[PDB]
Formats: sequence, C-alpha cells, structure tokens
Amino acid sequence: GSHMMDARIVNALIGSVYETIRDVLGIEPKTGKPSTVSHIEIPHSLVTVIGITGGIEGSLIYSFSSETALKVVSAMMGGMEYNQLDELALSAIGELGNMTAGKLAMKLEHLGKHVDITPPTVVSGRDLKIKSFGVILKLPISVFSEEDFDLHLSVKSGG
Amino acid sequence: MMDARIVNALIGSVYETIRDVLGIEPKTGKPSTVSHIEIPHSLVTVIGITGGIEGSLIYSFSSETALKVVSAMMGGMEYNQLDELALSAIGELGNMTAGKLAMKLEHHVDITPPTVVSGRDLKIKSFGVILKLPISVFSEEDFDLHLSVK
Repeated sequence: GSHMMDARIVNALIGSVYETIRDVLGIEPKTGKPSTVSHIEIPHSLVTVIGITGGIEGSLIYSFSSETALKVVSAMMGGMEYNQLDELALSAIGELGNMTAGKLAMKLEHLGKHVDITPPTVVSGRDLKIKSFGVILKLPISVFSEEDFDLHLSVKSGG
Repeated sequence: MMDARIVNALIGSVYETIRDVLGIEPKTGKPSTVSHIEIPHSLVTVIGITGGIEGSLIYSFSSETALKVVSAMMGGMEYNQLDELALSAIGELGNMTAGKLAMKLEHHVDITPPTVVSGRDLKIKSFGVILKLPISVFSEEDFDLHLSVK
C-alpha cells in the first residue's frame, strides 16, 4: 500500500514520455509539472488503460480528444491523412501507450523495480469517468497543442 | 482462448464474486469467440493479467443493471441514481473480483488493480483473441464477460 510515489519512478515516467512520443510520433513533447490528484478527471472521449504488476501495482492511463487522436494516428503513419478512428486507428493509439509503458518498465528494471505490462485496452465514449486505485499521479503533456494529453499513473503499491 | 483451466478460474472468479457480493445465482450462458466487443453498456471493469497469461478480464453492464447491482450490495436497499456511491460500489465489485481472481489462482500469474470506466456509448478496444460470455444476473444477459489473451 503506497501513500507516496518515488521520484525515480516519476523521472522514469517523464523520460519514457519524451523518448516515446518522439520516436513514435516524430514530435518532441513538452511534459508538464507532475502532481498528485484526488482522482482522475477526464475531459476527453478517448482513454487507454495499461495494467502494471510486480514491482509496482497499478496502471498507466492516457487520454485525449477525438481530434488529438487523429493527429497522433496520422503522425504515427508518416503524416498521412486519417479521418475516422476505425479499428486500425484505435490500435495505433493503444500501441502508443504500449510503447510508453514498455519504455517505463525498461527504465524501471534498473532502479530495482521489475514490472509486467498488460496489453492496452482502449475505451471511446461520452461522459467518461474513471476509478483508479492507489496514489494517482497526473502528468500534463503537450504533444501538438498545449496540454492536449493526459497521462495518469495509478500506484496501488510499489512506491 | 487456450488452457481451459485458465478460463475456468477466470470465469469462476466473476461468477463467484457475483454470488458472494450481489447475493444471487447467475446463469453463465454459452461461451463464444467474438471478433471484437459490441458493448451496449455504460459501465466497464478492466482487470489486467500478467505473467503466465497476458491480457484482461473485462465485465460490463448497462446503467439500469448498474443500479440493480448497487442495490444488492447496499443491504438490498433502493438505488435510483448512478452517483459516486454507486461507482465506488462497482469499484468495490471490481476489487472483489480481482480479490477472487487472485485467491483462486494460486496453482504463476499476477493480477492488476481494477479500473472502472463509466460513461455513454462505451466502445471498447481489446488486444488479443476475445472470449465472450453472456451472464444472467437480474435480467436475460445483462452482464457480458470478455476475456482477451495473448
């Protein structure tokens, strides 16, 4: 049962964000200031969940608008036009999360924390609310536009 | 799907949680291998699995079924809105299911803390072969259990 979340974990998260959206999207992101939040407040219609076990128990969750997603997917495909979030689109979105989570695990297994990453599960919908357990950390991220990316790290334990 | 003994404890965790928590006997309908997930629901609970098997245990239901669910857990009282107490209860249903999934799986896999997502017209994307399993608790197939794997 975590009540706090180690700085090394935050810095490994932040590091994984740059390396990831850079290599997968071709864009150097502008991470925000990390902060602990009472719960997850999603304004967006898209949300991706990646479970984490072992070293740390919790998840990694990111979300954005339908608009931002189309850019993301279009960027992930060399910049080619994409106007409908179909199966292929939603898989690209999930993969972005998988990569970020993949880099995080990688960096983490050097600080002593060994973790397993569950495959992503993408959820699109309207008045989305999300219940996460453990200490919730928020990381505002700017990819294309100012704070167009929400990244939340749920830490039930391992902190 | 694969190792049938994996499946049995996976479906058995949801069944047993519904029985102990909601206090009623569900009719776990006939399994099926679907291409994706056609969710006509407002509440979804995701429980990730790592180690041996990789994927997630996901069960979902409508806003109407959700109220009924909350009523069962709340001393059999009456519940008319999907407020925070309702979401906290469904979040609890998740932790029980997760709790049972762990307890029942001691004979090399790890369980992820559950995540409860709620909203309107929830379209869900899962990674891996999916095993759909309808479940009757309060109405005919008001519960739908989805199992995605490697």
